[PDB]
Amino acid sequence: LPIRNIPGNYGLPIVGPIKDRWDYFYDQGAEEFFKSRIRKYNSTVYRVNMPPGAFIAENPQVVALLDGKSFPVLFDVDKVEKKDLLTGTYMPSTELTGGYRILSYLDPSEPKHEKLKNLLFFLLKSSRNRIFPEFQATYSELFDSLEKELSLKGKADFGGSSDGTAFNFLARAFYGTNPADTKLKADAPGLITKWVLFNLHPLLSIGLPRVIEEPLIHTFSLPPALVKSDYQRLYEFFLESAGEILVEADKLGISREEATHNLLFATCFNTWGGMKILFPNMVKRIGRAGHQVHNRLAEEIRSVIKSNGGELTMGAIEKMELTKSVVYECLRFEPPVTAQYGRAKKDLVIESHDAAFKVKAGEMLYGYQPLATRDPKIFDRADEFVPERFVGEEGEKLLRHVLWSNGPETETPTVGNKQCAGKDFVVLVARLFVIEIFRRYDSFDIEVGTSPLGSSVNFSSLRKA
Ligand code: HEM
Repeated sequence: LPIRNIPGNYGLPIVGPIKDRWDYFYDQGAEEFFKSRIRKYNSTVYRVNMPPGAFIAENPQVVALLDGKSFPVLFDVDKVEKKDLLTGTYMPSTELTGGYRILSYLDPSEPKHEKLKNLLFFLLKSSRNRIFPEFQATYSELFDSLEKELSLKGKADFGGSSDGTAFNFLARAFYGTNPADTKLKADAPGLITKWVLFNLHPLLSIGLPRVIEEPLIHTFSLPPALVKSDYQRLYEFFLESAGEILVEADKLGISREEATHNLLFATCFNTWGGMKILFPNMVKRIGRAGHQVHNRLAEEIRSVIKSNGGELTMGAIEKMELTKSVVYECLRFEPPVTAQYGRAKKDLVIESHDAAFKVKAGEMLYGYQPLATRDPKIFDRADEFVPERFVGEEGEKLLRHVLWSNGPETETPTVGNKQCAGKDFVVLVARLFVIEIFRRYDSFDIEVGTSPLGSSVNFSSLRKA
């Protein structure tokens, strides 16, 4: 491939990044922000300023990788450092995380990365026999509540009930603990939401006019002290509920305190936060797929469970081809966590489709994942949600290009990489969600809106089996 100069520039000091920030949040929105520049520069690799800049991030300047050939450099731990960049060009204060740098911020060259990731691997494996019954019990209650609400209001707000369900499910599945039986009661979603906002506000718009938002959430960090007591309520819940897992932490050589902050983060930030985005997005995209697709999913799921003597098991799920494909297609079409960063460890030659680009050691690389996973040079019908995309031998080959977990779907998370520790769990629970919907309902209708973190979604009809 020809070597090209990386196009783009950072504009004038102070004003360049602020203008780009306005485009990103207000005047274009993230997708058009990136696509307009792809068009202008005639390149899927270019220089751009990223939020938050201002007084929160020291350096907003990145090289953006916006195709499925260049993007995977972000996974290669020999090419990129993955230290302190979970949230990009700033890192939330460790005052928000008990004074610890939590697992997600650690590079694999840090020895505690291996210990803590092994801890989470153990958490997930030890949960294996609780996942199915706890999912089926908690989500059954959710759909009961949604039917109730639809009968009262003629629509049912999915997010407003499902956030509690997700936390109850995780507490029961991971820790054999019902939050209702603890001091947390039903308060966890509100607590976690506030704490997550204190972490992520520099990257979010919450609807308000730019005259309010810019000085209030985009210029300076919100003070961690204001969420400390909320965080302590969550901490005490995890300390008291995670007994069995804390024994394993002890064996792995991790302090009780460090283990507990990491369990809190993995459960609340990574898992519950990820589900908070994913599940409403699934309801939206599957809703939009239409009633014929719903009918085909119901037919498949019910027939398979019938063939399995009414017992839902891992092997039964493997028979549900359209179901597996639909879940993969949600993750391809709308990756829940869209921003991945890595800092070049050494000089690199990054290949795109039609040119290669040279980056110097120390440059911040950035990828907006949906542009890599909706890359029309990789996927046919790239901007179409195609339920059956991954069905069969040929379809399954394309899973190497589904990147939601910060690595190819065909690859396994390890202590040596920064791929999502919960990769298999997420795909499992996403499948369980679709299964629970269509074992109960023939089809459904939705109404949709925006949310600071993903979509807002109402059911307007739920057609019972
Ligand atoms: C839908 C839910 C989830 C989504 C969308 C998601 C997505 C991601 C992504 C995109 C990353 C890469 C972060 C980066 O370096 O930029 C990541 C990392 C990580 N995730 Fe997940 N995740 C989810 C659920 C979970 C679960 C269930 C666990 C439980 C173990 C988990 C634990 C982790 C950990 C520990 C890392 C950092 C890995 C490391 O340091 O090697 N996540 N996740």
